[PDB]
Amino acid sequence: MTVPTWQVRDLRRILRVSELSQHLRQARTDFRSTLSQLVYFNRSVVNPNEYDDEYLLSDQRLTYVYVDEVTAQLCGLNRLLPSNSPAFGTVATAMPPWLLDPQEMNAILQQSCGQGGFVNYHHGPSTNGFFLAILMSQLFIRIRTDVIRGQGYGWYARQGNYVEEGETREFQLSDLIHYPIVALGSCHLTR
Repeated sequence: MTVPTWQVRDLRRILRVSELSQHLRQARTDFRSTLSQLVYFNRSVVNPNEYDDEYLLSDQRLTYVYVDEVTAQLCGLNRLLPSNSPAFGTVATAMPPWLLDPQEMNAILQQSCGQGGFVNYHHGPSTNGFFLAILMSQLFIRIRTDVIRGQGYGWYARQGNYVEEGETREFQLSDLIHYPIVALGSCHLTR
């Protein structure tokens, strides 16, 4: 089916870590089940009836774009993804919302992302108190790996002039793009 058939999972009232993880797992499975392993989503500006070149790879785990609650609501309800770095970059991570306290996550985000985008983590932890859970398109490249409690977590960037760890396509370049959101939720979680 097409992306508009997907109702974003609003998990903002699921605040226990174990419950949230289970809901995220199910949301990912339901998304893949209904939309396939290969998901086009944005209509071309060149031919408005066909899709542009950006596609989601849904045979992968969810990654997270951290946001404030206002941005979470705007993006979740409207199928949008914000930039969080200059040059229209969106940085996502495999680090789930319960891995670190939002204050700690904000420190890592500040080091990972510049200023000038829609979301700007340099204003402090209120900017990452919530999250958008996504499946990444082929335009996300891995930029770094962080190791916490002996486990590796990838960091990824769509655009933003990042360099990959170790252009003729048509796609959106904006501080807010049309993009499928699997789920949204809070980082203010109880163990």
